Amino acid sequence: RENLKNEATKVLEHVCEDINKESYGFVKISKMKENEKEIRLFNLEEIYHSLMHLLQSDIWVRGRIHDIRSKGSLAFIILRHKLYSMQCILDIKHNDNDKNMMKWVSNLPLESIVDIKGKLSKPEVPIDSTNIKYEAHIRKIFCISKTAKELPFLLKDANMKETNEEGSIKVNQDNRLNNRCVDLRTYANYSIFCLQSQICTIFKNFLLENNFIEIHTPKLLGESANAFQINYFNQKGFLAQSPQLYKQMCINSGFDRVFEVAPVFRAENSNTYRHLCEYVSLDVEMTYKYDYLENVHFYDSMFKHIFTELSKGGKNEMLIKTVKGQYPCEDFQWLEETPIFTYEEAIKMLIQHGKLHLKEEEILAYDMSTDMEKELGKIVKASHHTDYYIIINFPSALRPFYTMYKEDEPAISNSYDFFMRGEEILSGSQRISDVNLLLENIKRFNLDANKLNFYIDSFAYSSYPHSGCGIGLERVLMLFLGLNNIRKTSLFPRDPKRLIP
Amino acid sequence: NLKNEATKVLEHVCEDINKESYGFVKISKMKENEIRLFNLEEIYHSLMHLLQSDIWVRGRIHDIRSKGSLAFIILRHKLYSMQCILDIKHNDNDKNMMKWVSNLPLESIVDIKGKLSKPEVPIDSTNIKYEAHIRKIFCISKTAKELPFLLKDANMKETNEEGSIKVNQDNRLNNRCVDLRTYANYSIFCLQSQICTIFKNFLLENNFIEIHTPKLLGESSEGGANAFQINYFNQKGFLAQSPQLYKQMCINSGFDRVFEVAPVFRAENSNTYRHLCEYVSLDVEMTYKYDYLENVHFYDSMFKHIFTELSKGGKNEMLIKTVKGQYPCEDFQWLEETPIFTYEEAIKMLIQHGKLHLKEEEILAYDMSTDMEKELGKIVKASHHTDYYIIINFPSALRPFYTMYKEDEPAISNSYDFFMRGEEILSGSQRISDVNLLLENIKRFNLDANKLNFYIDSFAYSSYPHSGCGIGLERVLMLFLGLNNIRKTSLFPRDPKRLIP
Repeated sequence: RENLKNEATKVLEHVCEDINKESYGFVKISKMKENEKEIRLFNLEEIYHSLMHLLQSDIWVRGRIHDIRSKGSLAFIILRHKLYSMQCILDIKHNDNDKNMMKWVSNLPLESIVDIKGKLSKPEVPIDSTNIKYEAHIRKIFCISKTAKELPFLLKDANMKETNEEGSIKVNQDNRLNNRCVDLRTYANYSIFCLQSQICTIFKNFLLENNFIEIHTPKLLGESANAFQINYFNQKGFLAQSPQLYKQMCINSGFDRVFEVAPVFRAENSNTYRHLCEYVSLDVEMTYKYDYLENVHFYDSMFKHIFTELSKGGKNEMLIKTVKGQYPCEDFQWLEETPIFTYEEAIKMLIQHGKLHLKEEEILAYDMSTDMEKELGKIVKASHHTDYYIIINFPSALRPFYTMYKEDEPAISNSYDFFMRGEEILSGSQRISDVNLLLENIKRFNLDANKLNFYIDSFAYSSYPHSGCGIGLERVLMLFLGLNNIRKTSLFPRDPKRLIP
Repeated sequence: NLKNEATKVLEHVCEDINKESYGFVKISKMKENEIRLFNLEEIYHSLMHLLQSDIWVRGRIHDIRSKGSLAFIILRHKLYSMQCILDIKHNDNDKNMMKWVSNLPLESIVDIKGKLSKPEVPIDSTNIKYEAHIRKIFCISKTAKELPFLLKDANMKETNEEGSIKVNQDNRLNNRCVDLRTYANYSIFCLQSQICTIFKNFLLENNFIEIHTPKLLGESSEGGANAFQINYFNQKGFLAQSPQLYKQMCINSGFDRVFEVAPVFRAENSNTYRHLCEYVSLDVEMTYKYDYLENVHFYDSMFKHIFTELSKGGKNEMLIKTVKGQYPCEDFQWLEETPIFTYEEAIKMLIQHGKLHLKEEEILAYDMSTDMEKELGKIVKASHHTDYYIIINFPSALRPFYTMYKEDEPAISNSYDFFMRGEEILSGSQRISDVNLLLENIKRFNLDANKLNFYIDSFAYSSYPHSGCGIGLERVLMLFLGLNNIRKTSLFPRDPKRLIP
């Protein structure tokens, strides 16, 4: 006798043809018509916000099967949607003792998408793991999308705060990035990329509220070292590392205040915890009336506003908490007055704390390393109790050709970097807005003016005094959350060894 | 020879503003014993307080007119202009001042101290109907070079009269930084920013998150023949033509509702009025409950909202009116309820009007050309009195491989194009959300599944029912305003013959 096993297989694979006559099965979306009319379908986010009309009668809810635990005549399903999860209970004493229904439910693979008809109620002791403290008691359950393939790893493992406690399964970065579409379902990763969207929104709205316009400038360039080359119709072209030339040309056109949110591309063969070959740059360029520090304080206000808005309200607080659950770090700290140090002051601080050793002969040409900048971050965290500060007045020889120098001390420039947790997030400067000084500085840097003619020519019919800055988006998010690797805040990271997915 | 003393007046450099009233001045020297500097936009908005005393205003010299003891400067900022008057009688009869002011090149940036008064008959050109009587005027940035063309010529509406004023597209784009100072071009790009803002805020208010996905690909997202190639550290890469694959992977990851505003790159060798090799795509992808038409109506409401917000009073109507002054065109029109045609109906309309000759069994095989789209637009404008409409139910064989076909009538698909002034602006569809059907369709289109495996694998652990769409930003703006060429709505256009600026 083997027809018993084939009948069981029929049960596991059961396709429901009428959801009015049946209580379980795989269903086509077209067949989901209850009493020839539309179903009022809820998602778990609506349920969470309403509860933490849904309690009067049976409701319909869709979600992904996060977990199923079979326990004889009971089965417990965790449904998941975004950051929200809810326990649903199948108890076949309440389902006409249909053993086939239980068998079919127990066989459902994790991550399958189901529509459940059931009644909500609040248990005595609610499940700690679900942030919805109600449970659905299942009357019907239909699967509209069945998981077709064994998962590359378990979400229970991918969600775990990483530990050495015996029996811990780590999912390593390579496996996660290789199966990114599964990795992104962890609660922390979903929350990270909502926070990324939030930073974009806050940035744009702050600038728009201050009378900026958004611009979009080309990434295919006729001229750029550390740039990807392309064949552009038998011309040789390059990918933009920055929209720097075009945003200045817009200021020279009278646009006054511009920003861009757009990809940039870097071809350095660098494999580190923080370098990406492709990332999103937030770029600002704007005029000033008489002092470029007018703009510096503006950019400072911008970041303080970003910090304030990320740390405020229910939604952002929950997103940050959810990240922290898997990746704990102390909350980001900033002051009402942002500390500003000159480069010379920062050097002298590092020498005073015994982190740096230079002759006075060498202090002019010294180019601060990235580790040294982290040491400054530690010093300033200890003395000023902040994770955010500003360095100004870098030596001119260490900054790009378009940086305006001080006319009293030409060796010193009107430049600035902002730091979060000891790492640079923003770089910018007052720009040379005199076409003749600009030509002089381009020759001073041994650059080819013929490859910059269009840019140079935008200064030849007057130029407003202006300044600007460029910001790494993924890096700001990484440093705000204290995450250990830039690949955690870029959706599909690009690095010299990763072109896929 | 007393001409040297006269040239010393023309090239005069002021050295103390307090004790003087004119001259070129470096920005540091601008210390009036601080200065309250106004721009013409602030003045326009306050007047249409500043009138109790003298004020300072900065601007570009758009026009300069001199005779006898009177001098007229039209000062410009963005789309605002104001007439300033130099009368020697109120300036101790200085003639050196008159000579120096009258020698200033057009486009020079000046700081003026003056008194604002409302004249009896204000100038027709200036939209600020107040005049500034010049108590002092200094020049902080002097035009260094003759302009490639006159802004008076570039601003004028084009007549086809022989010998008429006409600034060529070629010249404009080669000198984009001057071209962008015309009132209409400034207004065009403020309006492009407005579209981005309205689009993002509509989606955000509807619970979307913004995503950023890579433009460097290991494999061509679309057909490889129209993709730019690049060397990515010994690998063969391509520039993205669309973020299609990645936004679907995000939906497959549970993001539920996503949009991206980002560049795309396409390598077709076409030189037309509407094709660009690089442009900005507005991309949307989202789930639905039971019927993909839920999403279509949502996309429709999004566009109606954009039109509503563009067409309202205030800032936008001024921007649009300034564009229409040089490039006239009937207001964009749309109905309270958007007309929806099936593809078969649209074709039969074209047949009924004699534009097409097709037997019944040939209609689904016919691929509507861009010219035929415009003819259909004229028919629909005459019959439905609108510039905006929707076509659904395109034939499956004429749509991309990820388009879900109608199961009952497979030659037909659940797909849609939106149209503005008869031209396609939005394209999208219900997506195949079953990994096995997806593989079947990939084989049906003779595509290489190994080149899509990451994308394909994102469907193997369940897939929500979802749809999406792609929208060209520059093209929406062009069709809204009725402009004749896509190069008018891209800041630094890229086409097969233009890589510079």
